[PDB]
Parts: sequence; C-alpha cells; structure tokens
Amino acid sequence: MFENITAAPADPILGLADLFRADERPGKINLGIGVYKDETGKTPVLTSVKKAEQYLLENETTKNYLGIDGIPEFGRCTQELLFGKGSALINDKRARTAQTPGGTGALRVAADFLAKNTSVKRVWVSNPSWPNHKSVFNSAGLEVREYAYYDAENHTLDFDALINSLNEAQAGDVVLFHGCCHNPTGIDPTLEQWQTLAQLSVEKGWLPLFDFAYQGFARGLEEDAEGLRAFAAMHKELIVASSYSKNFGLYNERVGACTLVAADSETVDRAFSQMKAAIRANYSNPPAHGASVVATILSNDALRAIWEQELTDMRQRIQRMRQLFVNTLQEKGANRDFSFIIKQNGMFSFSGLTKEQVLRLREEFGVYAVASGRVNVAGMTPDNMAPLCEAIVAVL
Amino acid sequence: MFENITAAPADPILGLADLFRADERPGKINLGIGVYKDETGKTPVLTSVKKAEQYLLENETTKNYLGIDGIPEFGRCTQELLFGKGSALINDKRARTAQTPGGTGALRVAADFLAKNTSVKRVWVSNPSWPNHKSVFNSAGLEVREYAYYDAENHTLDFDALINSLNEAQAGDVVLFHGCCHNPTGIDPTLEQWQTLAQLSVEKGWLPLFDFAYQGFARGLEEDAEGLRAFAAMHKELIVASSYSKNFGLYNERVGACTLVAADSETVDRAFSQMKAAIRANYSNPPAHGASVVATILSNDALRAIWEQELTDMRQRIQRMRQLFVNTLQEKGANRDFSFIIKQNGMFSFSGLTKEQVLRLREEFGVYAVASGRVNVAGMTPDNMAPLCEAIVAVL
Ligand SMILES: *[C@H](C[C@@H](N)CCC(=O)O)c1c(COP(=O)(O)O)cnc(C)c1O
Ligand SMILES: *[C@H](C[C@@H](N)CCC(=O)O)c1c(COP(=O)(O)O)cnc(C)c1O
Repeated sequence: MFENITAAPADPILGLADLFRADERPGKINLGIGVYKDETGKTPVLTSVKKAEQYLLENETTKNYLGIDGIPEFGRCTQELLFGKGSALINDKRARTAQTPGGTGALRVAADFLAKNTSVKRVWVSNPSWPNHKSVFNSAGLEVREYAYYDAENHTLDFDALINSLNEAQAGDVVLFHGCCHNPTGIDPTLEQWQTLAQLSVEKGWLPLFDFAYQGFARGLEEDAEGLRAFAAMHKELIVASSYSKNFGLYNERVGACTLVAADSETVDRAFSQMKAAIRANYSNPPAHGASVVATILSNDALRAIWEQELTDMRQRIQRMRQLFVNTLQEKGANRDFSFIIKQNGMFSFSGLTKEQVLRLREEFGVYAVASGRVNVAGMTPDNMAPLCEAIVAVL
Repeated sequence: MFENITAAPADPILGLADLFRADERPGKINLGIGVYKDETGKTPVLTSVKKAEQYLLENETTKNYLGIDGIPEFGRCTQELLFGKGSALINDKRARTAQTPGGTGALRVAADFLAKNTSVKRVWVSNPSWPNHKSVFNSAGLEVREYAYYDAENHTLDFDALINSLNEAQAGDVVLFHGCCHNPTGIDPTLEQWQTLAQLSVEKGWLPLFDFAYQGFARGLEEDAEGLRAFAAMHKELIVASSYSKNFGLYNERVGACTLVAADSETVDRAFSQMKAAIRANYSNPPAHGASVVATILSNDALRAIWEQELTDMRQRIQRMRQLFVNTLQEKGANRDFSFIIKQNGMFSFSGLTKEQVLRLREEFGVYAVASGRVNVAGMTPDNMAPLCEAIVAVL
C-alpha cells in the first residue's frame, strides 16, 4: 500500500534550520526563525506562564477530559480580547468559542466546519501569506485563491490592487484577513482601510475569516483588534481563528481558539453544534495545559498585569530592532530607503532583497532569511546588528 | 451562510452526564463514565505524572515548537512499548512515530494520510465499537463497514461470524483492530485467534490499523501487545494509533501516537513525509506537556516503576470490581450466569441487559449506563455494589 507514495516536498523550515546548524561560521545569523527571541537569542518561558504552571501543579486534582470546546473561562477571556468587554456580540450571545490546538487547529476546525456544513468552496488568501494557510484549507477540500496585497515597489499595502483582486470573489466565498501584524509583510490596513473593507465585504457577501495570531505585537491589545471589531460591527457572521502561541510564548502547548459568530444566539448555537462535531472527529477535545495557563493568567489581575508587561516588552524590543536595523543600514552605507521597516508591524517583514540576494547572504555571509524573503526582526540584536547590516550592504 | 445549518445530533455523552447531575436521588450511580475512577470515585492525577510535571516546571527553559512528529524520546519509548525492546521492526528502522493529540488525533492523522496518499476508500470496524471511530474515518472521506464481533447470546467473541463478515473485505481495505480491552465489550481475541487473523489479513491483503488505547489494562504491558506483535511479525505494513489518555490518566492533555510501519526504512521514511504533511495541515505540531510527561516517566527507571505500579493498581481494581459484581449479583438473587464479566478485559463491558432495562435502571433506580449498553466497571465500588446489584436484579 505504501510502496509507491510520492515524498512530500522537502521541509523548508526543517530545513533552513538544518543548514544553519551545520554552518561552522560565526557570526552566522538566523533571521529565518519562526518564533520570538529576546536580546540574548533565547525564547524563554514567560514568567507569568511559569507562575501559572506552578499554580496548576499545586491545584489540579484531575486530568479528566475537557468538553469539546474546552475550558469555559478560556472562551470568555478570548471573546473579551477579540470583541472588547461589554461588546454587543458578547451581550447578545452571538459568539461561541472552541479552544483548539493552536491557531492552526482553529483554522482547520473552521475549514472542516465550513466544508461539511456550508456551500463554501473557496477561500481567498493574501499574496503573500503564511504558506500553511493554503495547506490547511486545501486539506479540508477547499480551493484557495490569492488576492493582491503587497506592493513590492513601495513596500506598502497595494489597496487598489487588493480591492480589484477581490472583485472576482463571489458571494459566499470566504476571505481571509490577518487581524494585525500581517505575516510575512508586517503591512496592516489602516483603521479607515479596515472600515472600507468591512463595508465592501457586506456588500459582496463574503464570509470573513480572521487569522488573529499576533494580538498585542503591533500597537497594543485593544488597538490591534480595531480591524476585527470594525468587521464585527458590520457583519452578522464571521469566524476568528486566534492563537496564543506567540503572545504568551506558548508555541508548543498548542493554544488557540476558533470563534464562531452568527446573527443571534439560536443560530450560533445550532451552527456551533456542528463545529463541535468537526472537533470530535479530529482530536476529540483540546489539550488542557496551555489553555489553562492562558485562562489562569487572563482571569487574575496580578498575573494578567505581569503578562501584559511581558508582551509590551516583546512589542517594544521588536520595534527597537526595526529602528536600529534602519539606522545601522544607513550608517553602513546602504544608501537607499529602508524606512518602510519602521512602519511595518510585528516580527516579520520582507527586506526588499531578491531571492538571489538572500541566497548570497546565506552562502557568502552566513546570514539566513527565509528563501522567499521573510526576515524575523526578533533574530536581530544590538550585538549582531552591525555584521548583519554589513553583509546586507555587501549584496546590494 | 449559517442560517440553515442542521444541528448536530444531541450529544449523548454530555448528555447522560447532564441527566445524572440533575438527578436528586441518592444513591444514584454513574456507570456511563468514560474514564477510570478509583475506589473513592475520583480520577486523580497519577503520582508519577505529578512528579514528572514538577520536574518539567523546574527544568523547561522554552516552549519553542516541537517538530511535526513531536518529542523524539516519546517516539522511541512508544515503539518499545508497541513492539518490544530489540524488535526487528525497530532494529530495521521500519517504523516511524508521530506524537499526536490523543489516540483520536492519531486515528484522524492515519485516516487523512490514507485518504490523501493511498487507494484506501473503506475501513472495517467491529460491531460494536467506540462510536467515534465511524465519525473519524468518515470525516476523512472514508467509508466505514462493520464486521461481526459480539455474540449477544454467549457474551463472547463470535469468531466464525467475524471471519465470515471480513470475507467481504477487498484487498486494500483497512481493518480496524482493538489491541486489547475491546471497547465496549472487553472481549479480546486469544493469542491463537490473533495469529489466525494475522495470517488471514496477509492472505486477503488487508491493511491492519490497530487502535491501542488500553495497553496494561488487560493482563500487563507486554501481554497486552501480543496481538499487535503477532500482526507485526506477519505484515510489511500496518498503522498503530495508540493512546496514553487512559494508562497514564492524562486524558485532557491529549497524548497519543500514530506509528507507521512499512517494509523498509526508505519506504517508511517516504510515506512518513506525507503523514507529517497531513499533521502540518491539521494542528501543525503536537502539544508538549502531556507527551513530555510520558517521555519523562518512561525514560526514567524510578518514575517508570512508580507508573507501572499505578497502572497495575488500576488493572487490579478493575478486575476486583468485575469479580465483586458477579459475586454480588449472585448473592442478590440474579439467578443467571454473569461469569462472562470476569473473563472480559478492561473498564468496559456489555451487561447483557436490554435498552429498555437500561432505561428502567436510570428512571426508577438512578443507575446510569450508556443507553446502548456499555457499563464502566470502574464506576463500581465496594460501597455502591450492593445497591447497584439490587437495582439490576429488580429489572431482570
Ligand atoms: C504562526 C507562525 C509560525 N507557526 C511560524 C513557524 C511555522 O510556520 O511553523 C502563525 C499561525 C500558527 O499559529 P499556531 O502555532 O498557534 O498554530 C497561524 N497564522 C499565522 C498568520 C501565523 O503567523
Ligand atoms: C478512549 C475512550 C474515551 N474517549 C471515552 C470518552 C469519550 O468517548 O469521549 C478511546 C479512544 C480515544 O482516546 P483519546 O482520548 O486519547 O483520544 C480511542 N479509541 C478507543 C477504543 C477508546 O476507548
């Protein structure tokens, strides 16, 4: 049965990491990383998370299964983060949340739910996006179409091209939006652009699917949800796939949520029953440890305060590296405009370098970016910035 | 998009539990439970697990993502449990293991892998089985057909009927076997029956899929794997979906494994690359906490010894309740043969009562079994056995 199976395409993540490990040069620098790193080049466990884990160790008395949709407090805290305390969506009980194994698990649960219970056949994804978006939706039997997004000339949002692209989307298609910190570009709509998109989505009959993996990494928790909330104010229906991997540094514990919104409580409860069926037939019920940490933190004034400051620390270090990168490139004689790096939000940006320049950076200088261009600015430090920028100037 | 969605069928688990909670009678008794309970009616965290969790809290320095297939030590320990230390399957590197979110996650990863990368269209499942088997395989687009298993007259394995049923299976169909402690009957093949089935499977060209959720609950870790190992000795290819939910009491941490076996290392590695693709497009990578606990325990002599004794304690309490149940029914005047309960293995058995007797037990006596018949003998205690058995005799 297995003798003729075609191998999957080589894992480019595995992968780039393997090449970097094998590189016997210093100072080699890895900007192809997929997680936050601090100024020491580590991805520590957050202190708020360690404190929560100690509390769980002391107080847990069973590992009995969670419900299919997970910890109720986790759901409530998630909806407040998404929509705001006192939101009409919450007051009117229009939203149901399932705790999922990561943001990815939430995307797949959303996809399976839509494929099996609606007429949805197609999901529109930005060009570019996280490569796993297409894999997730295709796995559920859904077609993926791309819409224009990145202006490679100006390093900005090509808003006219975006709108023109999405004119080809039919009523009943899904359109995927990154809530904040677009991956890989770091280019987000302005609030007014979000409002324009919200109105257009209503007029054209799109179902919005928000991927919200970086709440708190652009400007702040509430500000980063402005776009989502502009959509929520305008739509009867939407889905949010959110992740706590990055903003709690809980990557490997698989902590995310799929939030379903419908016109009223009866409708969302009925629809959610089928979302729970899609979960049951996948991984049955979700992993408790990571989500319990998140619920424990978000529902406690003291732990939440520590966590919010740790997240602010990450956000600020990322912005400091963006600024230091631009300043240092100028000082090392790049002699061209990289100011777009300061405007972009989150860990990831396109550098504006070509695929051949990226290859040259790897081969000749031991500087590693994702082949297709994504650089993680959290791989930058004050200590490695000068050689990093000297290498970049050398391939310009 | 959601206004016309048909509700999922009412959750019978949720469900029965809700009815039991609302029941204001004592002594109400819940035998419809889906987990182990000790003599106090609790499902504690195992001491070995608590000790491991303390070690992890003290020594973990990152939550950085695991690989798609999870913790390597977890995989190695899993293969030794399945196949035996020094197995040719292990020596010849014919097996690859992915850590998954529970046994259910392993079943779904197996199903998605088969649906997308092989000609498999059909999975044969015992009548009866765990109801979620059909849901999982159907979710991946696979047909489920039933094979005869339970002899309702003699409360035994209807082996002739089983063989006759499976004659309708075509070469290239998957056949699902429960490794030990068949759910819901507790009826397992003898070693000689397993050997007969192994030979037949080779001759007919079936792909064996083992669901191995109860290793250690029938006779012991090695004895409970005899059946699987008889198949492994005879087949080039098979898949094992195993769970640590029950034998580590780690239900809500979602700890299982999907083990792929092929004729040689090149073939299993190639095939496994597509199993990893199926995982990536589902939940990306697996939850660390539960699996790290399992790897920590299995790879440490001291913790493993404590865990093995805790599992022995569970196995023995289950067997003691099976014996006490049969003895007490006789003493309360049942006046019919329940000796099959002693022969059956694990938490679950059919009582031999009808669906109407089960309903009557719930309504008139506050004794709760799964409507279709499954009783969990770990819901029995010395303290509740007499009233339990008095109620049963009253509906005979
Ligand atoms: C996270 C991007 C990560 N995953 C980069 C490493 C990798 O690709 O493996 C991300 C997710 C996934 O979040 P979870 O880890 O919680 O599943 C989903 N959407 C976006 C836009 C991301 O950036
Ligand atoms: C476990 C049976 C449990 N799940 C009964 C409660 C319920 O149905 O929800 C079981 C599994 C699932 O194991 P995981 O919890 O690790 O996913 C798989 N196969 C069999 C035969 C089981 O009994």
